[PDB]
Amino acid sequence: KVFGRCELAAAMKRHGLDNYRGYSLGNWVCAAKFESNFNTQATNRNTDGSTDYGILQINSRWWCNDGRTPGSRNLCNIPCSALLSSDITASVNCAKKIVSDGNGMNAWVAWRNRCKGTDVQAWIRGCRL
Ligand SMILES: [Cl-]
Ligand SMILES: [Cl-]
Ligand SMILES: [Cl-]
Ligand SMILES: [Cl-]
Ligand SMILES: [Cl-]
Ligand SMILES: [Cl-]
Ligand SMILES: [Cl-]
Ligand code: NA
Repeated sequence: KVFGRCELAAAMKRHGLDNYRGYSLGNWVCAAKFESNFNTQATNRNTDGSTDYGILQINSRWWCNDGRTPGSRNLCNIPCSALLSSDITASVNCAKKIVSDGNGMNAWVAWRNRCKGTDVQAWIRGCRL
């Protein structure tokens, strides 16, 4: 599914991401725009053989099982395919674990390079939330 901006903001708010670990909703929407262009079916392969999955491009090196990332972990206890669902619940639940892991939203390279320190409230402007 390709989400609309306000549609995704509403779905992330319903799932408890607004101010989760102090990150306002616009941060999460900004991260999803630049990671996946709001497409739940986004995948990208990494040089190390790991793959990033879904709207927040969660990596199989640590967070999910895809059966093709040798020596990796599965810290969210999910098949990576779960992160491509039209239902964002698995993505949001795993993202909460990642953002609690010590580096906050710096875990997401697109967030650090494209959202951090910008007017992220712009991403939820105009939305009925
Ligand atoms: Cl947009
Ligand atoms: Cl915000
Ligand atoms: Cl594996
Ligand atoms: Cl594991
Ligand atoms: Cl699995
Ligand atoms: Cl959803
Ligand atoms: Cl933090
Ligand atoms: Na894995």
